[PDB]
Amino acid sequence: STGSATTTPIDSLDDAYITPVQIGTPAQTLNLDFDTGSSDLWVFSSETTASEVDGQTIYTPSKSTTAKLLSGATWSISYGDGSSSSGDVYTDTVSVGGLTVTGQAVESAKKVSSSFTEDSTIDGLLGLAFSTLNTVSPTQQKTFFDNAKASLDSPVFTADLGYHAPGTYNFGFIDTTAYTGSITYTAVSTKQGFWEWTSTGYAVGSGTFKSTSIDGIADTGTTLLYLPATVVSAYWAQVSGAKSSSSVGGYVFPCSATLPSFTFGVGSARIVIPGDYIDFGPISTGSSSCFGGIQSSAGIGINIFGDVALKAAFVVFNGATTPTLGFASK
Ligand SMILES: c1ccc(NCc2c[nH]cn2)cc1
Repeated sequence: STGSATTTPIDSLDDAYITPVQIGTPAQTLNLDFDTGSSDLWVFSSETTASEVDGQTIYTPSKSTTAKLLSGATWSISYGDGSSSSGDVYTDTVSVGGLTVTGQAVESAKKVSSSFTEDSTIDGLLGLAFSTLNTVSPTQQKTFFDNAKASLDSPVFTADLGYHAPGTYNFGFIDTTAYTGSITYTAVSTKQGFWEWTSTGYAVGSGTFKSTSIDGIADTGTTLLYLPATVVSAYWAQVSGAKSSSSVGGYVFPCSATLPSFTFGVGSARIVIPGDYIDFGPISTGSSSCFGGIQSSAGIGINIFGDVALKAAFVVFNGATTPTLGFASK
């Protein structure tokens, strides 16, 4: 089997991407944030605290003939940005882009943090990291990809995120029309539950390439690119008037700037992030200070190849017995 679904930016800055997901019988379609950095499929629901729902579409398990309470199971998750959600668990039929999994754990939110409530466009998350991170207790549950894997033509999914434009998530096949050149594969560590890999270095603009190992995760559910402070300082030093602002919480730059590109290494290959991808717009409406898309990972404890990096590539999440990542230009 295969599946193919379009993923759409939630706003003009590509803060995140939403992908329609069919849950239950008859189908209830919710727009979920596909997150290769987490392993819970959770949704706004008929159980969510009413004051914490503001425009999201909800899953109502009592309207699904295939929904079953997973008796005793609860979940609770915290994300790297301080946001959180928690609740109970149903099993139900979940389809993505024509690919169906029966008996998928659908984690129903009783509580969500203010950032989730305040984002009307995201109805929940679909985790695509390794199932070892799933938070369901006392019986840990599998991701949608882990449940689908054995049925798929090939045990892979691909992320093809757009710049200010829709893109695609494919499951079970590699669309050889969606990228240029060849796919370079690189080793993954699953020891922390993430798609963790080692970049071979970076360049700023037309600068020389610096060969240096950068351990980090491929995380579709993080907006920005978070790298070591040395690398980030080297990037922003090429932008007149850029600075790290403790008040704003990262590097800002004059909105009048033209940003340089950023290149990262994948083995002997190179992925170039155009400068425009690094512009996250005014810090507040009407400001001439703009927020940077490359930020320090200092204090986060891991480097994160978030959407800013991944949207520059066609990315293969290879879930073979020894997982690997693939990157191609596009
Ligand atoms: C700042 C924000 C995001 C992340 N991951 C975000 C996230 C939110 N929900 C799922 N992943 C890490 C640092």
